[PDB]
Amino acid sequence: MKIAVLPGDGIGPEIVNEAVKVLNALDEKFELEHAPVGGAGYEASGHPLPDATLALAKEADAILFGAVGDWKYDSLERALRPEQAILGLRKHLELFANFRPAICYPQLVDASPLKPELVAGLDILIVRELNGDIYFGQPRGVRAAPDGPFAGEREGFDTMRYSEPEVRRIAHVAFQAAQKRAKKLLSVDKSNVLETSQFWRDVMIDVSKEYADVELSHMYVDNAAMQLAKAPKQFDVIVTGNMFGDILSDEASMLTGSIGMLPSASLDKNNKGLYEPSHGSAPDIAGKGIANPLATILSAAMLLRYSLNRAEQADRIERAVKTVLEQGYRTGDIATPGCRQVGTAAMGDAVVAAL
Amino acid sequence: HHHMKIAVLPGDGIGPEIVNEAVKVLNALDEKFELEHAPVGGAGYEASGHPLPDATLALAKEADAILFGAVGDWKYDSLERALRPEQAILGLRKHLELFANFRPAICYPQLVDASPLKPELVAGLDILIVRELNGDIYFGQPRGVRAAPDGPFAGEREGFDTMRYSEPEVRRIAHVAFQAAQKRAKKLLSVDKSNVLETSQFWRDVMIDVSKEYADVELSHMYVDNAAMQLAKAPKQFDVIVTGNMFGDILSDEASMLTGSIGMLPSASLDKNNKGLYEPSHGSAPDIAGKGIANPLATILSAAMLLRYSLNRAEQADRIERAVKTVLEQGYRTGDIATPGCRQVGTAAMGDAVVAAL
Ligand SMILES: [Mg+2]
Ligand SMILES: [Mg+2]
Repeated sequence: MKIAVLPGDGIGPEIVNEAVKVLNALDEKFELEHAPVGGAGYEASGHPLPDATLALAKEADAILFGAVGDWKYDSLERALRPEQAILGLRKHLELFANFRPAICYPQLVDASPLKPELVAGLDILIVRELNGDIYFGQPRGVRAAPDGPFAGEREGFDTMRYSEPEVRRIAHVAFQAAQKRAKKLLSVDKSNVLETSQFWRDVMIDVSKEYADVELSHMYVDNAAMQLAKAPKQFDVIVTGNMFGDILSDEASMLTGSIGMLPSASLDKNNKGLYEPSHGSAPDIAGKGIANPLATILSAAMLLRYSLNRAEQADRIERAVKTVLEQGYRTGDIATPGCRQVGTAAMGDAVVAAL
Repeated sequence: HHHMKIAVLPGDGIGPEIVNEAVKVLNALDEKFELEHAPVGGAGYEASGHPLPDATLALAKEADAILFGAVGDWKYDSLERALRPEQAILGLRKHLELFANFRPAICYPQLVDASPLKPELVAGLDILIVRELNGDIYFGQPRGVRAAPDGPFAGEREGFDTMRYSEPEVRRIAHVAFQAAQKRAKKLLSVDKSNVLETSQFWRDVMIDVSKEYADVELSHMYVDNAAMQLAKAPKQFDVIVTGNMFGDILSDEASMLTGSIGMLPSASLDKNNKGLYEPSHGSAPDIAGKGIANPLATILSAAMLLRYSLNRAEQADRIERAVKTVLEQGYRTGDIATPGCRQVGTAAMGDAVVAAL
């Protein structure tokens, strides 16, 4: 079982080093191999996704990814910027199914901007389509406007599009997730205005015929933004497109109060996945030894459960995280009154000790 | 001896009920205004066979600003689509070139428990979202369903829409938002997805070009995902936010929910000269139409926006806004915002309380 470890930039190495520490403390023998990605990829060989790094990711059974991006690299030309690595891995490896848990941990309820009764016990799952939508749709660019009242003027444009098989495959994923949970699926679109969205909804309804045991509901993205804020525990699984899922997953993450706890998984048709913290880069603390590693460690638990058929090992990691939280360990971002405040490495050590 | 002229378009159902109270508050002020009424919506249909009678449009064009109630009712829902009351909203925006949708997010401390947020995050909120209303993916061509013309799924059934914004479209919404920021705390946040969308990078570049005419306003940028997070975390961090049609729809709705009383919220649609149509954000309520219980506060607050943003009359706007704050302090509530121990009143008695607090 081969894992490609792609730590990235800034806090990425710091946090991934702790996930690797946790993986190495398990009974099982993994083949871990590291490769540069993001700014580190540019520094090593002039591209955020070096050919050799992509090749390693393709060969592996799963990918454990840190975070990319730093101030140092913001000046590079757009195509060589660190963030292009994430997009390239998703595209080249056909990782179309993104899973974003939003969980509020009992020790950390007060961190939420919501009144505590709205978030205590929150555990919902957003499924985000990751390979299509307006984020990739052609054509796109800047042009002279070809028509309308502003014909001839400079105009920026992108094309939103979704084909039948693209909606079908992410629908099935989302229904399968709902079957294993509370058997409730909400599909989010903007079908009262967008043709792409009505098409999405039609396909979702067609797929729903195959899952008579799952209650399908639909909601417009504007109303979903409202309803996540009002009462996020009304939902269980939510499925939506690339763009709307980017916005809603991030909203849901913030409503938990602690984005440093939340992992992300991006999977292909065979459940090979890239597993990463959901939170992204943190240039203000990068390299200072204080970033929360728990999202990244929990992403390694997801990796074991969903790609490497090691659910018992995933269970052990998740139990160890619960235990360290109950023992009072907190990194700076989740510090609570009277806690044992620790940096990244000492947090990792606490998790290992609780395995 | 020159008076400003306000076109008053009450509409249907609750529309006349709430607008009567905004007119009452305007008339209680010291300065005289020329308030001229005209029918719109179903009332326009009853008078002239169209939801936007020619004479109503002419009055709106002639006037310095427009105060609009709400249109729509069950009795008009059987009309053919083009004559339905709600068409008037679209007609006015199109004909008057009202492209900037002003959507305040305000939270009164007396009503803070209706917010899902911890009260310290939201009590006394007063931020402004300026949403481009006329363009974006919501209207862009081409769009529809087709066989995919290219790509890895070529030949498959595919739905599609086109996001597009031209230079004049972004430039005009930038000017309006920058000018709003000057009438507030001189901070403007532009929201886009410029890391991914070509439309958004273009938007950002035009916003920056415009910003060079407003050196006194601090411009910053934020991605729409991040803004969705930050509105939930700490909405008080903002002053004015400007964004496109679609992102503004989502973010303004999110913000409206975070205030907890979507029913108190005023709205406006402005042109390039800051002439605006001012209306409560809520629209029709056929269930309570004519029953004298609708909350007029959003409409009264819309009349305050009218004075501030269209008529260069910020001190009068402040006086109205202070009066609303006062009646809430005094314990007045309409049925929609009733709190334990309150003085519960209908529309007219709420209007009377605001007049008394001026
Ligand atoms: Mg995001
Ligand atoms: Mg909306």
